[PDB]
Amino acid sequence: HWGYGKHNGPEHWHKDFPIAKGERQSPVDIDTHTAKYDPSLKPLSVSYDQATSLRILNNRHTINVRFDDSQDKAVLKGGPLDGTYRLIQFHFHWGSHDGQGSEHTVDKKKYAAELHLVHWNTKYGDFGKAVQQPDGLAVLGIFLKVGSALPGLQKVVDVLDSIKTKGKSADFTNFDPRGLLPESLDYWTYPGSLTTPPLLESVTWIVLKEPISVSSEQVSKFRKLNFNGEGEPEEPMVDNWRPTQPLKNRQIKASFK
Ligand SMILES: [Zn+2]
Repeated sequence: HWGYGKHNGPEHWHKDFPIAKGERQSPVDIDTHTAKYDPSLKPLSVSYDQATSLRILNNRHTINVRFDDSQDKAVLKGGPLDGTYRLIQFHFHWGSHDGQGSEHTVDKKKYAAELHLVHWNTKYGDFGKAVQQPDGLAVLGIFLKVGSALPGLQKVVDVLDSIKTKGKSADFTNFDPRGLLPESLDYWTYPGSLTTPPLLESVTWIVLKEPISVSSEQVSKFRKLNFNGEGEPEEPMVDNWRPTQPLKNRQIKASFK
């Protein structure tokens, strides 16, 4: 099974998922000098006040917080998007040390971690239909930068010990994801893919320019998660990021002048 090891990591994925070498792959390097302000982008609308978190899960690849997506309780709209995208889940990618971890880079700089809030196009009816379509998904990407602790994250770090090994999950109600947004919604956007298998080219990426701040101590708790299941050889869940892929014939737009 795919993973982030020497034998099953990003360099291997193409053998089971040949779209790994496709024309709209993610993540990418964002070159801030050449991404152009686009005036046709509408205002971005992140509306998460009625979000209903359900459960948190270690799936052997990351930790993910799943939400009730039965109605428009948490949606992303505007910016490059047409129509309404419902929030389904958020997860993270992070490194074995604070100098790497993010999937997107900005002028080749890596952050300590990246948060991905995953939304699907309500016109396709559910996540599983949506993920098969070019305009099916929208992922809001937010960098984590080492500094002051973020209170908004502390409820996640606090439960990590209960989901240390793969397959483990826990109740995770009343978590408000607005606590994971920076002040600014300035963003870059480009058409891309899922950054994990099956690497489907169904994602409009919206990557916020402003990182949220997390402490060294908070990121370290992520590093005590495990890829392995209970009682197998330990394998710390670190460096669960895919390297940047070639932009090819795509445009990164900026939302801001
Ligand atoms: Zn898997």
